[PDB]
Amino acid sequence: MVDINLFRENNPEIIRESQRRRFASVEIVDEIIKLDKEWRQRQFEVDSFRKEFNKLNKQVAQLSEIIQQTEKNKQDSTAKEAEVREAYAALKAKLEQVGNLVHDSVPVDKDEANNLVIKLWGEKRFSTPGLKLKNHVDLVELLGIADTKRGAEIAGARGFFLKGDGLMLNQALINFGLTFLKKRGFTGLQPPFFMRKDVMAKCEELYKVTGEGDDKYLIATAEQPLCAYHIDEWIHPTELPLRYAGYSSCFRKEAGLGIFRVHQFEKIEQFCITGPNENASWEMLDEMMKNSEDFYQALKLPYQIVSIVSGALNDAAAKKYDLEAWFPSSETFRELVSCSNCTDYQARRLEIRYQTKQYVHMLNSTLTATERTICCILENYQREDGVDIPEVLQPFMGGETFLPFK
Amino acid sequence: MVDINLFRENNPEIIRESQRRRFASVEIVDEIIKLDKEWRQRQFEVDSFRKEFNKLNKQVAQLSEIIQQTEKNKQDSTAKEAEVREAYAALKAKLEQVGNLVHDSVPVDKDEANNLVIKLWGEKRFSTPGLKLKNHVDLVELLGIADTKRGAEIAGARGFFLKGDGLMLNQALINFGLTFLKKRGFTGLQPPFFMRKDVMAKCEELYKVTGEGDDKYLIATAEQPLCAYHIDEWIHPTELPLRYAGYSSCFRKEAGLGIFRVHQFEKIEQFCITGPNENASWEMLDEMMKNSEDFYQALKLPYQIVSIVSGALNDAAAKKYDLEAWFPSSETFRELVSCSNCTDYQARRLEIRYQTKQYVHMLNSTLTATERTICCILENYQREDGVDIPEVLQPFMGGETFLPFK
Repeated sequence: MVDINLFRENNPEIIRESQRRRFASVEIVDEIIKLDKEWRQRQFEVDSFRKEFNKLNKQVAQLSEIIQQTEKNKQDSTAKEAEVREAYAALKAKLEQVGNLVHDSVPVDKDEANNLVIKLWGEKRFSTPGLKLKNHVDLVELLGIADTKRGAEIAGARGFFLKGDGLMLNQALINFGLTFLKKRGFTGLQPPFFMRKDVMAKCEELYKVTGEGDDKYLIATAEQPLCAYHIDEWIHPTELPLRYAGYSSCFRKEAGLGIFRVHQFEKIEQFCITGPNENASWEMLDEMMKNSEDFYQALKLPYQIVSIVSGALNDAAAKKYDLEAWFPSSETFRELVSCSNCTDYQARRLEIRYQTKQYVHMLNSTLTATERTICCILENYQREDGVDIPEVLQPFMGGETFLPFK
Repeated sequence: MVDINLFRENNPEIIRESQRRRFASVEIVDEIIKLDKEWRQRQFEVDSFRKEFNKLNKQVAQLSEIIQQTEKNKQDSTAKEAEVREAYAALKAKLEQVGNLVHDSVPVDKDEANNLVIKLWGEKRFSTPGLKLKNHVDLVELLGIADTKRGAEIAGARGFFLKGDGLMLNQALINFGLTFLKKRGFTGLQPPFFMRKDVMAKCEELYKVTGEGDDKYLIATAEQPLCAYHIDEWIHPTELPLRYAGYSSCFRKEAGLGIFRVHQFEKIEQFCITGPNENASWEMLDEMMKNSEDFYQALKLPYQIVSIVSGALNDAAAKKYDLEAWFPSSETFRELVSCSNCTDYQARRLEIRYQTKQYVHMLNSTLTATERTICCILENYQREDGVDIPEVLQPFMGGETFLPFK
């Protein structure tokens, strides 16, 4: 949630302007201003009873009916705390729905057709006139590195096995990503692949897991457990910035026969926590964006950075970039990376603390969804008779250079 | 299931002797002999109606009431097929419960106290008189390579993160195991980490996953999906033997604060399919057992091979060995590997085929449950000030030799 102080004392015109930019409710800001003021007034009058009480208890100099005022007082107050219960619950219901303050540099439009292209990199391959550069779907079958039929019979729709060199490629990319980030100051973390309902609730298009205790949800992304990692804690300025390289399998109900659009996949994730103060998070977002650029440059996959339009931003994100990579057979760019500064949105929900009441800023950024990355590698590196192996990944398959059809 | 022909024509004394050895029902063999004979007699009399029918249809030389015999006949027969339905269903209910034929060499006892130690390897460390060699539980905390507290708050009981060098160690072992088996003739396969209810049913102390379609179960082991991989198929003699190196995350409800006894862990699995004929599966079990011995020898972890007592064998397994490794702080051996020849038990259930009605033999054998292996490594390689890295694994962390407390 955003800071409720942003609605007190154009203090709230900044929340409104942000709501306009999201193409979302602007009247809710007024709903929140009433509900904050009533929550505030009920808290004040509970303070007033604790003040009338002590100023009644220290009225005993009389040396009868004041003790009756004290009887009533303590019954009048004990009711108003459950009105503070009811006011705050109403406030949080609405406050929750407000998106994070959209940063000034974000292109203000409603549809991702108008995402601002900010950077191109790499020379692209195009299908010559005779016959198509093959698509990742045909490449996978030709190379024999997934079993999509069998995985579908075993796991239902969109299920697959990795087989032979698909599994070495997948591990190749994971290990290259993990050492890549380790070099650049990151500490690895593999989370549990499921979370307690009540913890996922603060970080139902996730799979549900029953049960040893609590019903649990399968994580859609390592972002979710690393988010919760550090819940309720303080973090000392001296600890920050924190850089974690998240690694997990991921599970998505919405996978809208190949290996790009699937229910289960592996992901390496950058996740960083900074202090809130001197554009540290904004500096960190550029650092995370450079780390991702370098990795696809290292893989020699062409791409474009787009900045995401304000009406397409999720609630947590003040600002977001995608790196969409070139896919030769369709001659289209496709998302391989998203990179968001969520500032204190999640940190205020999770009580991740930093005279002044401060919170940490949190960011996240895909390095690689490995199955997708592989689809992109396959298309880009294909030949008449098979697919070359990206040179950075050759050591991590010590040291094959080529996977052959058929 | 076992071959039903084993109960027809001491043909069934071999099933009985096997039932005795399992310390399991010997009267069920007689239950199955009645139920097989009645299933057989109902199938025969449906053949008899199809034989009385055609010998009635080819009685038309008359040139009235024979066509009435044909009316009745075809109503008498169509009832007896649903008696073949009811006889076979009764037969399968009981047949299912019979364990696989226990091989003659299996030690016939009821309790694993009496598992036959068949081989020792490696020189063992023992705690000297002053103070304990530390246990994997303390080592993990001291080295900072798991977060068991936090994982527990996020994922419930026994949840953990891998952190820093725990994650490199885990990936180190996975990649060493995968290249290890690749060298020895194996093709990798990473399965989906969940299976359709109805497919798991032929391969409820598994977690349940709801839902995109079918309710699914999380796999306890890569053995389960690789089992189903090849369901209903034929396999040509020329394809065999097949050697798959299974890799998956594993999920167990029964995890009876450290990383040994957990709900989620990674496993590398050998899984082999042979033809049934010339002691190929038995030769394969020794090959799989050598592959596992060499891997712990390569890791220089001391161990013992036990052969598992007949009353402790699971239903599928005709014979089973464990490699239990030395754990220095408790001065006890603990299971890191199980290695079973299941012959045609699962193959007959799954219709995995090979004049004569034959089935393939299937085997499986842990190479490494990586979290356990790590616990064993930590205890064995510990020093005053940290833990050494097994030399085989040093390249796969290119090339640190030591992880320090604290």
